[PDB]
Order: sequence, then C-alpha cells, then structure tokens
Amino acid sequence: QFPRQCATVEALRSGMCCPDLSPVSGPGTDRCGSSSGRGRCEAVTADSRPHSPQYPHDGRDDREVWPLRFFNRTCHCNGNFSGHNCGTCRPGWRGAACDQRVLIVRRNLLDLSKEEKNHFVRALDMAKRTTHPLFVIATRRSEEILGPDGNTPQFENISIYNYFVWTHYYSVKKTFLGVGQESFGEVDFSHEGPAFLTWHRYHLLRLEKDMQEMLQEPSFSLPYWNFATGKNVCDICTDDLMGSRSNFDSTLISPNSVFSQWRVVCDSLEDYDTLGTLCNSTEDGPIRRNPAGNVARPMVQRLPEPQDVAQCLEVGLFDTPPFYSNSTNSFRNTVEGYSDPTGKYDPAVRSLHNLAHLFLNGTGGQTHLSPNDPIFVLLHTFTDAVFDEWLRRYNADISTFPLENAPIGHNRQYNMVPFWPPVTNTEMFVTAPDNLGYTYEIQWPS
Ligand SMILES: *[C@@H]1O[C@H](CO[C@@H]2O[C@@H](C)[C@@H](O)[C@@H](O)[C@@H]2O)[C@@H](O[C@@H]2O[C@H](CO)[C@@H](O)[C@H](O)[C@H]2NC(C)=O)[C@H](O)[C@H]1NC(C)=O
Ligand SMILES: *[C@@H]1O[C@H](CO)[C@@H](O[C@@H]2O[C@H](CO)[C@@H](O)[C@H](O)[C@H]2NC(C)=O)[C@H](O)[C@H]1NC(C)=O
Ligand SMILES: *[C@@H]1O[C@H](CO)[C@@H](O[C@@H]2O[C@H](CO)[C@@H](O)[C@H](O)[C@H]2NC(C)=O)[C@H](O)[C@H]1NC(C)=O
Ligand SMILES: *[C@@H]1O[C@H](CO)[C@@H](O[C@@H]2O[C@H](CO)[C@@H](O)[C@H](O)[C@H]2NC(C)=O)[C@H](O)[C@H]1NC(C)=O
Ligand SMILES: *[C@@H]1O[C@H](CO[C@@H]2O[C@@H](C)[C@@H](O)[C@@H](O)[C@@H]2O)[C@@H](O)[C@H](O)[C@H]1NC(C)=O
Ligand SMILES: O=c1cc(CO)occ1O
Ligand SMILES: [Zn+2]
Ligand SMILES: [Zn+2]
Repeated sequence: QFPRQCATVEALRSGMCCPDLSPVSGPGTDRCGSSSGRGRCEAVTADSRPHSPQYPHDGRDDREVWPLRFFNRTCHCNGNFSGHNCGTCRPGWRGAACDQRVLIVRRNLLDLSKEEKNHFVRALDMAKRTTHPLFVIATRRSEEILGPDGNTPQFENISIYNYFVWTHYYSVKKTFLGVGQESFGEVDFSHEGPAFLTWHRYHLLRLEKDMQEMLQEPSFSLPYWNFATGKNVCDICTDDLMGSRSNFDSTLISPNSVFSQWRVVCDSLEDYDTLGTLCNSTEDGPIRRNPAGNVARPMVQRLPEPQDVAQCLEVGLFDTPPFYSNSTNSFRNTVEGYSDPTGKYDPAVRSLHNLAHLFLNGTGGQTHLSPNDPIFVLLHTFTDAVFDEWLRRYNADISTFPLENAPIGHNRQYNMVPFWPPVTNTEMFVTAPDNLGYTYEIQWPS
C-alpha cells in the first residue's frame, strides 16, 4: 500500500509516487534519491497481457494492471538500492552503498532456545501494537479515495502486523460491483494460480524486514513450523510459543499467552461487500482456534504426512494449464493443496498448505482473516521452504510460469497486489540464499 507521503491529494492527482529521500534544496529536489545517484522517478511498468476469461469485469476493479489506477510514476532504484524512495537496499544487501552481503537463517521454531522462543513471541506482539512507519492503508476504493469533501485522503495508520493482515485481505477481497448488486468473487490475486508461492514469499519478506527495523536487529529472522508431521495436534500451540487452548473456551487461546489479547482486523465482510468500503484499522473480536476441531469434516482433522512433502517435491513442472485450483501435476497447485501430493486433482482433496490452514478450524482457516492468527507466519515460511527446495532442485525453471492467460493477477509479469514498490512474480522466482539473503536450516525426507 502506499508510502504515507504518497497518500496525499497532491500525489494522487499527479499520479506520481516518487517521494524525497533527503530533500536538502526543498521539496521535490531529491525524488527517489536522485541527488545521491540512488534512483530516478520514471514510468511504471505494468502487465499488459490478457488474463483468463474467468474475470469478466475489466475496467471495474482497482487491482487490475496494478498499480496504474493509483500511480503511473514510481521510483526505480539503481543497482542494489531499493525501497519506495530508494533509501534502503535490495534483499540480501546492507550498508549505505548497499555493497555488504548478509545471509540470515530461518530455523525450525521448536529448535530455538528458550530465550530465542521468548524473543520471537515478544517481537510478534510488538509488531501487533506498533504503527507501521511507512505504509498507510486505504479504507475506500479509488473512486472515493479523496473523501467526501474531495480533499481528505481516506487512509489510516496501521500496525506492522495488521499491515501484514490487510494486504492478504486486499488481494482476496471481492470485486465491488455497486450497491444493490452481488459482489464478484471468482478472483483471487494471491491464491489459486501460479502467483501463490511468489505472492506469499514477498509477503513474508516484507514482514521480516519490517520487524528487523522495529527491533533494530539486522539478523532477526522468521522461524517455521514443520506441519508435515501427521500429528493429531498442533505441536507449537503452547504457552511459550503461539498459545495453547483456553480451558474456559475450547475455541479461544489460553489467557497465559499474549495472543489471547490480540484482536482481529478485516472481519466485517458484510459491510465491505455491500457498502463498497475496505477493511480498516479498527480491531474487533478475538482469534478463534481449535486444532483438530472440525468434527464435521474428518479429512481436515490430521496434518499432512511427511511423505506428502517428499511426494510434492517430485512434481517437476512449476505449474500447468489452466493455472488454477484444478491444475493437475502442478507443483504450485500440489503444494498449495488442491492436488494430492502426487499431483492428482480431486475437488474433495485438501493437502499440505490448505490442510494446515483447515486444521486450525478457526480464524486461520478463513481466507480473508487467516493472517490474524499468527501461526500464519510459521505455516507460510515452511511453505516457502518447500518452494525454495524446489527452486534449488529444478534450477528455478520459470518456463511453466505462464506469461498470459492465467487468472487475473497471476501472469508472470504482474505486479503482485498490493505490494509497494511494484514487484513482479519474476522478481521472487529465485533461489533464496544467492538472491534474497536468507536460507532455511532444514532437512527433507525420502
Ligand atoms: C498519469 O497520471 C496522471 C494523473 O492522473 C491520475 O492518475 C491515475 C491515478 C488515475 O486514477 C487518474 O484518474 C488520475 O487523475 C494523468 O493526468 C490526468 O489524466 C486524466 C485522465 O484520466 C485527465 O482527465 C487529467 O486531467 C490529467 N491530469 C493531469 C494533472 O495530468 C496522466 O494522463 C497519466 N498518464 C498516463 C496514464 O500515461
Ligand atoms: C477448471 O475450472 C474451470 C472453471 O470452472 C473450468 O473452465 C471453464 O469454466 C468456464 C467458466 O470460466 C465454464 O463455462 C466451462 O464450463 C469450463 N470449461 C469447460 C467445461 O470446457 C475448467 O474446465 C476446469 N478444468 C478442469 C476440470 O480440468
Ligand atoms: C471501519 O470498519 C468498521 C467495521 O466495518 C466500521 O464500523 C462499521 O460502521 C458501519 C457504518 O456504515 C456500521 O453499520 C457497522 O455496524 C460498523 N461495524 C462495527 C463492527 O462497529 C467503521 O465505521 C469503519 N471506519 C470507517 C472510517 O469507515
Ligand atoms: C470448525 O469446525 C466446526 C465443526 O467441528 C464447524 O462447525 C460446523 O459447521 C458446519 C458448516 O458450517 C455445520 O453444518 C455444523 O453443524 C457445525 N458443527 C458444529 C458442531 O458447530 C465450524 O464451522 C468450523 N469453523 C471454522 C472456522 O473452520
Ligand atoms: C498517522 O499517524 C501519524 C503519526 O506518524 C508517525 O508514526 C509512527 C512512526 C509513530 O512514531 C508516531 O508517533 C509518528 O508521529 C499522525 O500524524 C496521524 O495521526 C496519522 N496520519 C495519517 C495521514 O493518517
Ligand atoms: O489460503 C488459505 C487457504 C485456506 C484453506 O484453503 O484458508 C485460508 C487461507 O488463507
Ligand atoms: Zn493466503
Ligand atoms: Zn496460506
């Protein structure tokens, strides 16, 4: 979403989001850090190609051709510089000249020290309460973005971790069609399509970076939860990490965990889809969680089996046509969890990443809310580990990642919605140790 200095009337009407870095000579004199050689304000590249025929409402939705409905000029940064005003570095690089390499290690949460476990939990909690220093979220679609009087931008501050929740919601929300009409839901800019793995990889990377700056700890890293244990229970749902079941309500989190204090955003879908508004920063009820609780649906009462991870890493093509939740022999669709681990599509099957979401039988299993439960972070870093191992094992073969005819939002060169600055799926389709500055300490079965 947008740098708080781009969420003004001036910026939105010019279509330019090219903020200053250190504007010595006055405003506008250091856009994109051009005085320092770090970047320059220039035209946005956005994907032109056709998408699948499943979305019929070209022209109606602000997530189309992202971000051209809001800005047509951004900062491009030179070299290994990066960020909304080119004032930081590309993933894997540090220093004022962005010329020092770093490599941080993402580890299994159960293998951390008592002190490292406590530091992680207290850091999530701080992110939940700490206002994001750069990004503000929009509460109205673009037509009403400047407010009733036309001069009041409809943006709100939000916490670091609620930003993480918001962007996932924005990429899954329905297309508003107008009051009186049913909003359109056959669209998902981050699920059911080739962009699944790369969307969520940038999602994690932006959170890791935000927390590093919040803690001032360059080497802070996000752990993972190995959920492919076949267990009846959530082995990380304990009060020293992530929270156990409350004894007073079997669908709430233990009061001995900070996460029982969290309150969720984006849970008023009735309003958003009828009034045409967006999720805002006001929090509501608590997290609901009930591991193995879905008696009505016995298939989602046990976690994926260790063999399932072995099997899906044998699927060799990243994706297959029609590039959707009914793709067969698609590694994206297998690890996302709409195929079985072998790649066999069946409308009833729920494996791997999907299964892990449904196992929680609660807030974590509802697509518009699931990042509110912080197990989301650990569930997706493990999914990203599987992604990374595939990228290594098949030499990052991006050839099956379609350039066109994918569901809207999922073409290879689509800017992932709504990340800022614009970033394409191609930019995340690399092995993480050599290119993004992080690696997984992990061993795979066979
Ligand atoms: C680049 O953008 C400018 C600014 O227009 C805004 O850009 C988008 C956010 C979109 O939502 C527009 O509605 C915004 O107005 C464009 O300049 C304006 O273009 C509109 C046409 O939509 C025109 O009616 C206005 O009079 C123009 N105003 C100014 C100050 O230029 C410009 O055309 C865009 N260039 C492109 C897309 O190549
Ligand atoms: C996967 O699902 C899609 C969407 O349901 C199927 O594609 C076509 O979907 C259109 C609407 O976009 C329907 O009108 C058609 O009935 C579908 N095409 C047919 C039946 O040829 C697609 O067929 C599915 N792929 C499978 C099942 O392999
Ligand atoms: C932020 O979102 C909340 C939740 O949707 C909004 O509160 C709702 O406001 C509408 C007014 O149209 C009421 O009908 C709902 O009953 C309210 N919901 C709750 C849970 O109180 C809130 O108004 C939004 N903020 C802004 C500035 O739009
Ligand atoms: C969690 O699982 C329970 C089942 O254990 C779900 O509750 C059932 O929901 C279905 C369909 O919504 C109903 O037909 C059943 O009658 C419900 N059973 C009970 C005992 O409530 C619940 O919806 C699930 N919630 C989430 C978020 O996954
Ligand atoms: C959003 O909040 C603004 C405050 O901005 C700054 O945000 C963080 C870094 C905190 O350290 C805070 O103390 C800072 O002042 C306010 O000016 C205002 O309420 C909000 N502005 C908009 C445009 O929503
Ligand atoms: O991605 C998700 C998948 C499921 C189950 O399919 O629930 C929530 C999600 O965010
Ligand atoms: Zn998701
Ligand atoms: Zn997910």
